[PDB]
Amino acid sequence: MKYIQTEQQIEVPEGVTVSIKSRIVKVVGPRGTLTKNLKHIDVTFTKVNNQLIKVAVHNGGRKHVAALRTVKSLVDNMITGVTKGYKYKMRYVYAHFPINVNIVEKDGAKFIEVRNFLGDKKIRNVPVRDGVTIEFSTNVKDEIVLSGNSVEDVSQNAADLQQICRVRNKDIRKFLDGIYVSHKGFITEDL
RNA sequence: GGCAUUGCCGCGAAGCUACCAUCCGCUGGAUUAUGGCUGAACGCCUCUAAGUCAGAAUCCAUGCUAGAACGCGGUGAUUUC
Ligand SMILES: [Mg+2]
Ligand SMILES: [Mg+2]
Ligand SMILES: [Mg+2]
Ligand SMILES: [Mg+2]
Ligand SMILES: [Mg+2]
Ligand SMILES: [Mg+2]
Repeated sequence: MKYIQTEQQIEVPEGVTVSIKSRIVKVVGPRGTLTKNLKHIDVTFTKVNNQLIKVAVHNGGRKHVAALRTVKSLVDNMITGVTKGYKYKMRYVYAHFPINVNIVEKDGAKFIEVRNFLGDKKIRNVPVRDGVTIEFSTNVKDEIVLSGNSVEDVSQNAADLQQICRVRNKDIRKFLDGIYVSHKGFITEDL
């Protein structure tokens, strides 16, 4: 249909500064600085009042306007990650063999090490992406917590941990063992 | 010692040679299917549309062979008459 103009609003809270040169977005907040290259989308950013950015697509087709809202969501996630942070809680699930998850170092590289998954003698190692913090939750049995500014990095680190523990050659409806994301929220409570 | 078209027999070094002998046969990246992340379209959802993770005896490299006889480089010496 080639809609004349489509636009989305990105709300900027008080303690956040958004610097957008051509299509490289830098978001600065209390928790840190995030950066995203969006030169692949052909959108136009415009600051309105220092609390509102508008992102627009002119003469855009269906896919172009579909990507506009994706741009808005990505910038919103950047802002949410520098203000509230992102935290993913994963639970270990096993029928018989306890899963042994720890943090080890290889040349100072901070791997999540998984042993005894379904009795395996193989040691699985999932690197920790920079910016992601791993904390093992006390008062909850078999819970690993991944926290960070970038939802992309924390969710991909959690997904790597989940994927490393896929069951092979078994009915997965029965052999349900693995490390599964049980919660995805923010670092700051009740916000 | 000759001849017997290598006269025949045993052993027989060298050379050649046998899964009949011994040794040796490399590790990186990009991918497929697929499973995912974020994420709209479609206020939800969604691996997909933008972006993106992993991933096959695959592919391209590393490695190995040849070296273009009209591809190239470096370097030595270049004729007293
Ligand atoms: Mg079976
Ligand atoms: Mg005679
Ligand atoms: Mg004779
Ligand atoms: Mg999701
Ligand atoms: Mg795509
Ligand atoms: Mg030649």
